[PDB]
Amino acid sequence: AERIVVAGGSLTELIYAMGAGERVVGVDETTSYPPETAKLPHIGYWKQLSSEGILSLRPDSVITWQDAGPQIVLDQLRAQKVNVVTLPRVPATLEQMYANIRQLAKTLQVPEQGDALVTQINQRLERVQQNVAAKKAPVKAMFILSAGGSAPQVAGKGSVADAILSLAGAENVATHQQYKSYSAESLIAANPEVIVVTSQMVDGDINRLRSIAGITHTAAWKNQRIITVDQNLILGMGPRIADVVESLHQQLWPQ
Amino acid sequence: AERIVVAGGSLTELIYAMGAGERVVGVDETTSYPPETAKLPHIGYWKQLSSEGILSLRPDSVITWQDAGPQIVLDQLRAQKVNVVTLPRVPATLEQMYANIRQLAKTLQVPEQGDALVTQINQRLERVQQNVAAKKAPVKAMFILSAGGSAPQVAGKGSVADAILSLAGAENVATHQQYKSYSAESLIAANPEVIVVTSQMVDGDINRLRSIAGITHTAAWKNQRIITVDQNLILGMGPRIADVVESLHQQLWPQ
Ligand code: HEM
Repeated sequence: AERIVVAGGSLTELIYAMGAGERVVGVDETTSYPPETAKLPHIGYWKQLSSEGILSLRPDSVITWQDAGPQIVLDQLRAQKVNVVTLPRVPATLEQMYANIRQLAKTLQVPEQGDALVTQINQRLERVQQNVAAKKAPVKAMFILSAGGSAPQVAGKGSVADAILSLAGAENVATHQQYKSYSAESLIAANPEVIVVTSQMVDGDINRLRSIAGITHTAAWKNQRIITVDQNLILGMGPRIADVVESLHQQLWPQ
Repeated sequence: AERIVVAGGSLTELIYAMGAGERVVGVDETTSYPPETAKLPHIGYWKQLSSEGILSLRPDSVITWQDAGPQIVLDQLRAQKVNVVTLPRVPATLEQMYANIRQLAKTLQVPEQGDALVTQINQRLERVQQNVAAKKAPVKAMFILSAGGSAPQVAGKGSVADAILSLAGAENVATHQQYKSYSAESLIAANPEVIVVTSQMVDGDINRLRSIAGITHTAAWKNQRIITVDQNLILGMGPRIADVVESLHQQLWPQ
C-alpha cells in the first residue's frame, strides 16, 4: 500500500491518473507512461514476472492482471507476505475497465478519484458514439499486431484492440478469438476496407509492411487506407483510451 | 568497491563471464542474462537511457554502446562525475568482439580473464569451422526475425544473425545490408535450403508463421527445413555465441 509494484502498462497509467503514482516503486516491461516511470526499475513482462526483480524492491503490494504469471511467482510473492492484487483483463470491455478503476481506487484508498476518472472517460466516449451515429457509412477494419518477437497476428474478439476499434465506430471483420496469424488467403477473405497497425511496425516506411502475408492484395492497401497507432495505446485500456478512440475515429472518417 | 551500471545485454554477459560481475549494481532492460542479474534493477534501454534512473544507483562508471543515447544523458552522467565507457557495437565481427572484450577486461582490471574468454570462444568456433570446411558447400540459409514490434524482416549482411549463420557454416542468401522486409515474391525467389526463425516466434505452433509473406511457398517450408533458435542469442555477440553457433551447426547438418 505504501510501496507498490505494478505489472500491467495500463494499470500503471490508471494508478498515476488517480494520484497514487507516488507509491509506485517498480513497474513492468509494458509500462512506458507516464514519463516519471522511466526512472523506475522495470521487472519482466507481466507474463514473465521475476520474483527477485520484484522482491528486491521490498513492495507492500503487487498489482497486476489475473492472467499474469508465472503462477509460482505469485505464490512466491504471497509467501513473502506481499499483498497481490489481480484484476480481470479480458475480455476487454468498458464495463470491466470501470470495475477495475473502482477496485484499484478502493485498494489505493482514493475512491473519489476513481469515480471522477470513470465519469471523465465515459463522457468523452459517449460523445464519440453520438458523432459515430452521425456517420452515413460503416467502416470494415482490421488491426494487425507484431508484438515482441511474434509473427503478425490479427486482433479478434475479446482483445483490447477490438474493443477500441469498436468504440471508434468501426466494424472488426475478424471474428476469431483474441489473436491469430492469418495466411494471405484468410486476410484476402477478411477483405478489410481499412487496416490498422502500430507505428512501430511502420516506423516511417509503409513498405516494411510488405512482409505481412496478403496485405498488399487488400483493398485497404490498394486504396491506401492504412492507419498507424502507438502500440501502448492499443494494447491496454488506460486513462488515455478516449484520446486513442477519438484519434482513430478521426482517421476512419477524416477531414 | 566500484559500482557499475551496464546498458546493453551483450555487454552485461561479457562482464559477468569476465568475473567482474560482482561490481555491477544496475543494468538496462535488454539485459536478461545471467540469472543472477534478476535481482538487479533494470532501468531504461541503451537506446533510451534514464539519467535519473542510472544516477539513483550511485554508479562510479557506466558501460554501454558507442551509439547508446540520448547523447545528452551521457553528458549529464559525466557532468555528475560518472566515468562513462563506450564500445563499438558495429560491425558484428569476431575481431571487434574480441577487441571489445579486451577493452572491457582492461578497464575492469581483469586482462587475464579477458584473454581466457577470447581463447575459450575462439577454440570452440575453430572446431566448428573445421567441421564446416570438411563439407564442400555451405548450406544456403536465411534468418527471419520480428523484434521491437516490427514486421518480419530478413537478416542481411552486417547483422549479428548473419555473423552467426556464417560461423555455423551457412551461406546467407540475403545480399542486402542489415534487416529488410521481404515480399512473398522476394522470399520465394531467394530460395534458401533452410530458414531459421526464433523459438519465441514459433512458440509451440509452426502454423503461427503462416502470416510471414511467402514462407509457406518456400522450398524450406515444404522440405520441412525450418530451424529454431532462441532470439536472446542472435541479437548480440556475447559469451554464449559458441553455444548457439554449435547448436545451429548441428541443425544445418543433422547427425
Ligand atoms: C513475443 C512476445 C510478445 C507477445 C506474444 C505479446 C502479446 C501481447 C498481446 C496479445 C497483448 C494483448 C493486447 C490486446 O488485448 O489486444 C499484449 C499486451 C501488451 N504488450 Fe505485448 N507481447 C509480447 C511482447 C511485448 C513487448 C516486447 C512489449 C514492449 C514493451 C509489449 C508491450 C505490450 C503492452 C504495452 C501491452 C499492454 C498491457 C497493459 O496495458 O496492461 N509486448 N501483448
